[PDB]
Amino acid sequence: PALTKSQTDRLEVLLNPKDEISLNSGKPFRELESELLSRRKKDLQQIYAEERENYLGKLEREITRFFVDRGFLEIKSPILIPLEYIERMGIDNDTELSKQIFRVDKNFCLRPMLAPNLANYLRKLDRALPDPIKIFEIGPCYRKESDGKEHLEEFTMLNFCQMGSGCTRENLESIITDFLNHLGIDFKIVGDSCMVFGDTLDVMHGDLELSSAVVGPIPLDREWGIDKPWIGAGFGLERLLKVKHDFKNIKRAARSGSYYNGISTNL
Amino acid sequence: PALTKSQTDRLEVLLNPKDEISLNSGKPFRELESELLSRRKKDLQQIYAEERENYLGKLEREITRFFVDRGFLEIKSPILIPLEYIERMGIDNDTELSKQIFRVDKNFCLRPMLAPNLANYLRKLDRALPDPIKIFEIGPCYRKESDGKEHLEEFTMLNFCQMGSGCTRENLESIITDFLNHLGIDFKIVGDSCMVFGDTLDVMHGDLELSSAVVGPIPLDREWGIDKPWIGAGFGLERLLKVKHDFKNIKRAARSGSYYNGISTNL
Ligand SMILES: Nc1ncnc2c1ncn2[C@@H]1O[C@H](COP(=O)(O)OP(=O)(O)OP(=O)(O)O)[C@@H](O)[C@H]1O
Ligand SMILES: Nc1ncnc2c1ncn2[C@@H]1O[C@H](COP(=O)(O)OP(=O)(O)OP(=O)(O)O)[C@@H](O)[C@H]1O
Ligand SMILES: N[C@@H](CCCCNC(=O)OCc1ccccc1Br)C(=O)O
Ligand SMILES: N[C@@H](CCCCNC(=O)OCc1ccccc1Br)C(=O)O
Ligand SMILES: [Mg+2]
Ligand SMILES: [Mg+2]
Ligand SMILES: [Mg+2]
Ligand SMILES: [Mg+2]
Ligand SMILES: [Mg+2]
Ligand SMILES: [Mg+2]
Repeated sequence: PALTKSQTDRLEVLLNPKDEISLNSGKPFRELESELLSRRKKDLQQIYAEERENYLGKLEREITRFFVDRGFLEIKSPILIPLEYIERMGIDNDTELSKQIFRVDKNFCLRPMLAPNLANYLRKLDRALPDPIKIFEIGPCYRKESDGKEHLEEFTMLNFCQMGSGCTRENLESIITDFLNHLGIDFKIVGDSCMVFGDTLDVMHGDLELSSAVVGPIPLDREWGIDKPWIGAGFGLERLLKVKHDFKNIKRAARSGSYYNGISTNL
Repeated sequence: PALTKSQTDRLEVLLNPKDEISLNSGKPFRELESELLSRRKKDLQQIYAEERENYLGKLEREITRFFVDRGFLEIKSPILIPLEYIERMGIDNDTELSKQIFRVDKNFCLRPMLAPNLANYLRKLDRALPDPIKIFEIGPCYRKESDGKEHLEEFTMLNFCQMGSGCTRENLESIITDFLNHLGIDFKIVGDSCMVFGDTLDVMHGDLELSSAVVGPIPLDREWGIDKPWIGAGFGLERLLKVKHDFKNIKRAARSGSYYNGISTNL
C-alpha cells in the first residue's frame, strides 16, 4: 500500500514533532490517520482542561514582562498606517519590500514593520522623558510573501529600541543575549545588510533568522527627526515559537483557524 | 483675553480628567499651556519610572486572565480575513455595516468583528472538546466610522462565547455581571436589535454601549455550520477604558501616536 500525496499531506497536518511515526512503513492510511487523530484530540483536550493560553498570546505576555521589568515602555501603536510611511522609510517604489506591502484604500497600508511608529515615539518621548529613552512594541505586521516554511503574510513582531546614552553595539548584543537566554534559545550574530537600515546584526538560530538589529545613527534618521544615537532590534514571534516547539512549518505558530498551539483544528 | 478655537483645542489636548482648571478664567493661554505641559510631563515621567504598561495591553492581559481562569480557551485568529465572510455574515451589500468595511486587495478585508472566526472555531472545536465549548478572543477590529467621541476606526474587541449546555440568557447575563464586576464598571442591560444577529442584549453604562450580546440559536447559524445552542458577547476595550478613566474622547484610549495612556505625546 503506497500513500498518495493527498494522504501524506493529511498525515503531516496531524503529525506533531514529538511523535515518532513512520508514514510509509506499510501501515494503511486509515490506521495512521486514526492514530494521529486520537493523539491530537487528546492533546487539545489536555490544553482545554489545564492551560488554555494561546502560544502567541502567552509569548507576547512573557516578552512584555521581560522588557517592562528592564525599563522599557510598552507601546501599542496603529497597525493601519499612512502609505506615506513606506516611501519615507526608504522602501523605494521599485520592488523588493515595496511589492510586499498590503495597501488599504488609497492612502493607507498595513504596517510591514514596527519601526516607523517607534521612531515617532522615540522623537516625541525625548521631549519629556529622561535619557535614555527605552521603548518596545509587540504586534501584528503584514507582508506579501512567496510563502515558504519560514514566512507568514500575517506575523507578529517584537521591536525594542533605545535612544540616547548606552546605544552601543555591545549593549545591543547584551540585551539580545539576555532576551534569548531568557527564552532558552541558542543563537549567533552574523553581519547582513538591508535596504532600509544598511548594515544589520542578524540574530541566527542555525540558518533561521530570528532578528535583524541595527546600531544607529543612520542617514534615515533625519527624515524621522531622530538626532541622537539609538539601537534597536526586530524579532518574529512565530519564528521564536517555531524554534521553541520544533515545528517544521511556521504556519503551526501563526494566527490561524487551522492550528491551535500547533495542533490541527481539522479533527 | 479670549482664547481662540485653536488655543482651546490645544489646552483640551493637554487637559486630563483629574485636573480642575478653568480654561476661560482670564488667565492667558501661555500660562495655562505651560501649567498643563508641566503636569503632563510629570505624569509621563511617573509612568516611565514606575508602571510602564500600556493601558490597552494591560487591560487585554487582565481580561485574558479572567476568561482563561473561568474555563475559556484563548484564541488569536486572523485580522486580515476573506471578504467572503462579510456577505456570509448577513451584512447585506447595501450599506450600514457594509460601507464600513476596510477592503484589502480584491478578496480580503480587515475584520470588523471577531464573530466569524470564533464561529469557525466553535464548529471545529466541537469535534474534539467536551461540552460546553468556551472560547474568547481579544484583538484589533476595523470599521469606517463618522468618528465621534465613542468610535474609533481601529479598535480592540473582546468576544467571548459558549456553545452547548449552559447557553441561556441567565448564564450570559451572569458572565457579563461577573466580568464587569471584576472591572468595577456599573451597567444595565437594555434590549436592542442589529442586522447581523437580530435581538441583542446591549450592556449600557449610561448612554454608552459597552457590548452587544446574543442568545442563539439564530438563522445565521446554518451558514456557519453551528447546530447547537450558543451565547456570546462583544465588548470594546477602548470604551471600557473610557469609562474607567473618565476620558471625554475615546481617542485617549486608542492605539495612537498622539496619546500614551491618555497623556498627550505632543509635549
Ligand atoms: N513574512 C514574515 N513572517 C514571519 N516572520 C517575519 C517575516 N518577515 C520578517 N519576520 C521576522 O521579523 C524580523 C525582522 O524583520 P526583517 O525585515 O529583518 O525580516 P527579513 O530580513 O525580511 O527576514 P527574511 O530575510 O527571513 O525575509 C525577522 O528577523 C523575522 O524574525
Ligand atoms: N468603531 C468602534 N469603536 C470603538 N468600539 C466599537 C466600535 N464599534 C463597536 N465597538 C465596540 O464593540 C462592541 C460590539 O460591536 P457592535 O457591532 O455591537 O457595535 P455597534 O452596535 O455598531 O456599536 P455602536 O452602536 O456604538 O456603533 C460595541 O458594543 C462597542 O463596545
Ligand atoms: N529588525 C528591525 C530593526 C528596526 C530598528 C528600528 N527601530 C527604531 O527604534 O527606529 C529608529 C529609526 C530612527 C530614524 C529613522 C528611522 C528609524 Br526606523 C526591522 O528592520 O524591522
Ligand atoms: N457583540 C458581538 C456579538 C457576537 C456574538 C457571536 N459570537 C459567536 O460565538 O458566533 C456565533 C455564530 C454562530 C453562527 C453563525 C454566526 C455566528 Br457570528 C458582535 O455583534 O460583534
Ligand atoms: Mg523578508
Ligand atoms: Mg533577512
Ligand atoms: Mg532581517
Ligand atoms: Mg456601529
Ligand atoms: Mg449599537
Ligand atoms: Mg451593538
